[PDB]
Amino acid sequence: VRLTPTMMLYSGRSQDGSHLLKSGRYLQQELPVRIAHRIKGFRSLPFIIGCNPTILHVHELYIRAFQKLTDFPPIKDQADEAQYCQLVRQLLDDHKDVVTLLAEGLRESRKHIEDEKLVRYFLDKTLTSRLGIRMLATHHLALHEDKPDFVGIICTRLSPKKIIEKWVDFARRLCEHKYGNAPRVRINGHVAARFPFIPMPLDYILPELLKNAMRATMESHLDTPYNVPDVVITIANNDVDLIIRISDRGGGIAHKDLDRVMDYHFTTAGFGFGLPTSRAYAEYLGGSLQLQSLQGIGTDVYLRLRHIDGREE
Ligand SMILES: Nc1ncnc2c1ncn2[C@@H]1O[C@H](COP(=O)(O)OP(=O)(O)OP(O)(O)=S)[C@@H](O)[C@H]1O
Ligand SMILES: [Cl-]
Ligand SMILES: [Cl-]
Ligand SMILES: [Cl-]
Ligand SMILES: [Cl-]
Ligand SMILES: [Cl-]
Ligand SMILES: [K+]
Ligand SMILES: [Mg+2]
Repeated sequence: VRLTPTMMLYSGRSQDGSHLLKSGRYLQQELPVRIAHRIKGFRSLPFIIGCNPTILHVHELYIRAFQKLTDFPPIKDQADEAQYCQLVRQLLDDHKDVVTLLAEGLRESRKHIEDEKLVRYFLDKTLTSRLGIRMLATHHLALHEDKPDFVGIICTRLSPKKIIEKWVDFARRLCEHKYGNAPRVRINGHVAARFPFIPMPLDYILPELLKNAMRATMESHLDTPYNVPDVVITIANNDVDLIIRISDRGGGIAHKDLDRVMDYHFTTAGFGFGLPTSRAYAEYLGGSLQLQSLQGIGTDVYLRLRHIDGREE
């Protein structure tokens, strides 16, 4: 039963299906509290901003969620838990565009309020807590299915190389679609490591970073699109954390942009959420995301995620 931070993912002791109820009760008496926290966040948001239409729309969904959830009777038996899963599925789907919506509604309205680092704390705080929720929720639902090397959304023997490769193809295509080509990606270091880990966070961060790296390479090699420098990913696996370094030769982050690439909405393009979102996720989970810019050569991005709750290897 691994946690992070005030949340916990249960290791299912199957049989009677008892865990299903233990987990469901937990989930059922967690989501609401947390949703409530988000409602306070909307309530304290600057008036000008909170007044924007889509910000209101999201604000409304959140209240609705709190209500539907609150109106759900306490889980007593399987049939309850089961219908709960139906509700959780629904909310999740209802809130699938929340991030886009926020990005949109907030883009204009933030250039109005007094405190600038204020919008950031809100986004940091809202997006992370959402990740936490969807994890907790997807995990519970997951405890119903039975995939191999998985207990909920917790993979028991995750391969960094494999998951890195999944998103490489994903991004390579996206890139190839836009430029007619994409950089090859070489992976080195602990390429055979396998350990318990939760792919979700990686499923959001890796593609964002690969996208950045690949776009950078192409926009900096407009004369030889058919031949661009490789992206090199290095996996470092130790007892404390998993470190994934993504090095490109795409010209780096200009000195003039360094202090901005981490701000929500900043972008030299694709609304500028990739980096600030990924950093929040990493830190939320107990890791970090750091940049090393070599202006004129390329960038090195270091993703660091902590291990389960043991010294994985
Ligand atoms: N590897 C990189 N090399 C060069 N510049 C980069 C790199 N990664 C990010 N940047 C710059 O930092 C800015 C912020 O990037 P992100 O926050 O990832 O947003 P974005 O890529 O503009 O848009 P999204 O992620 O698709 S919304 C980018 O617009 C680039 O100017
Ligand atoms: Cl929360
Ligand atoms: Cl309201
Ligand atoms: Cl009730
Ligand atoms: Cl792209
Ligand atoms: Cl090695
Ligand atoms: K940005
Ligand atoms: Mg990006």
